[PDB]
Amino acid sequence: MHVNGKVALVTGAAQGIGRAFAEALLLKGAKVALVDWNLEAGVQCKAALDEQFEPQKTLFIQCDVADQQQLRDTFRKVVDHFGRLDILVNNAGVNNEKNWEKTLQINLVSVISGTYLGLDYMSKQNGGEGGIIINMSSLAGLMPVAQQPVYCASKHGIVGFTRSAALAANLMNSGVRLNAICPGPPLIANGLITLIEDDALNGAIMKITTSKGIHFQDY
Amino acid sequence: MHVNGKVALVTGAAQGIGRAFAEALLLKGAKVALVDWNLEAGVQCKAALDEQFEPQKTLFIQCDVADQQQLRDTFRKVVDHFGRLDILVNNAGVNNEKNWEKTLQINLVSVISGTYLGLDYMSKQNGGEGGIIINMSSLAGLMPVAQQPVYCASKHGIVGFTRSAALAANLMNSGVRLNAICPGFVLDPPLIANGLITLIEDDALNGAIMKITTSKGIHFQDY
Ligand SMILES: NC(=O)C1=CN([C@@H]2O[C@H](COP(=O)(O)OP(=O)(O)OC[C@H]3O[C@@H](n4cnc5c(N)ncnc54)[C@H](O)[C@@H]3O)[C@@H](O)[C@H]2O)C=CC1
Ligand SMILES: NC(=O)C1=CN([C@@H]2O[C@H](COP(=O)(O)OP(=O)(O)OC[C@H]3O[C@@H](n4cnc5c(N)ncnc54)[C@H](O)[C@@H]3O)[C@@H](O)[C@H]2O)C=CC1
Repeated sequence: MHVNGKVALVTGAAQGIGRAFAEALLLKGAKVALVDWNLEAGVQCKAALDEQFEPQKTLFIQCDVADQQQLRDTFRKVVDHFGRLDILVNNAGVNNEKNWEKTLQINLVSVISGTYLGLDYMSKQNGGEGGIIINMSSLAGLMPVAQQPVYCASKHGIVGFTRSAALAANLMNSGVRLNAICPGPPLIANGLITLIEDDALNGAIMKITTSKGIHFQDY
Repeated sequence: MHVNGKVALVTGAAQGIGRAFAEALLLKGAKVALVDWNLEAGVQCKAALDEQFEPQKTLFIQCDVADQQQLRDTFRKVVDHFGRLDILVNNAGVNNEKNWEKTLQINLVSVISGTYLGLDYMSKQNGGEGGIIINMSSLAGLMPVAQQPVYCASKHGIVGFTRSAALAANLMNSGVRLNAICPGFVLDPPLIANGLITLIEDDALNGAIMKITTSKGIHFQDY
């Protein structure tokens, strides 16, 4: 299908794979409100994105994805300034073992908050029409990385919550879709297009690796 | 190796599976510092416990596993009383989806904090002697529960952190072992305390996930 017209919210996209994601969506005809607190990097990201895209299809917001109030405000501003929402990308994350409290409050808590907000603003039952919510993870959620325990715990929690809430939505008949991405950056953003362009792929985990390009792991 | 004369600390033993754990230890002679938050369910457990075992082999300290200032003081007083520490058991848990913050703060954060405190108090690198640390998870950490996503998050996080910290301490040459056990839907509650002892028995196992199912009995996760 054509992703044109749709509205998307990608979290933490001022630099890196996050930013990459936006490009694809912007080049696919959608309109993206990048969300990240890296204002110095986010403004430059929007500037770079503009040169090949009309400036009304790129917005930016500043909110660290750790507080429910700020995340809710960001979602409200997205759906207001654009009128709706169809695509959610929860990818903001930090790699750190020392202050593992933050490592666990960022990767796992904020993904759940974002998915609940996406269900709220997209669940057929309570308005809207649905769409898709994708959470970004890594092999640490599927492999034990002895080097970084808390990282492995966060990724495992994400890859559990994704399936749980996908089953919940599928039982509630709410339109919202949930999927999880666990790769080994343009090839990474080539996964959003692969997943979003098929409504028969919900509540699953996909892997991007050098062995098989893009594929899906079967439980 | 030997279980007699050791010292163990099980969190949340005022009732249920927790209690089973404690009792089994006193069958094998290990001295135990019970910990839980429901003091009402704890004092009765203590009274029923010292009946079959000498008064001086057990103690109880009431605290929540999520308050760091309390989980440090519990370990400190336990070491002060028994003079050592060898076995740690993180069993505190709750099912709740309304205040979904607390499910994670309890099932996941408290386990990690207790494990780190135990490693500090047991690792050969800092004047300890060694022992074992054990964490309680469930099949929720290995299969999706429809209505309880935060519970799955906590269980999965515990599985990962155990399997990682075990190897982290193993390669450092610390001596301590870390493992996590998962029971079935409770299945005789004794069957879980019949498992805890097993972990303290064997010494060639580190970071093993034990699963209980009523079709084959007891097995371990495959990776
Ligand atoms: N580490 C890796 O190599 C892999 C990572 N991923 C996913 O990609 C994410 C990052 O990938 P990278 O390309 O390495 O980018 P990165 O981690 O270097 O980029 C982080 C960007 O997001 C922002 N950010 C991070 N956490 C945030 C938070 N809690 N609140 C607000 N802004 C936040 C940072 O300011 C920065 O703008 C990881 O979190 C994970 O989701 C996926 C597979 C492998
Ligand atoms: N609930 C069940 O029947 C089953 C439990 N499990 C696993 O076994 C663990 C123990 O469950 P049960 O013994 O059946 O529970 P229970 O319903 O018999 O009692 C819960 C125990 O946890 C303690 N506890 C709860 N939150 C605590 C906290 N924040 N700090 C300290 N202690 C706390 C309570 O004091 C009580 O001792 C569960 O956490 C779960 O990991 C798995 C399968 C079935």
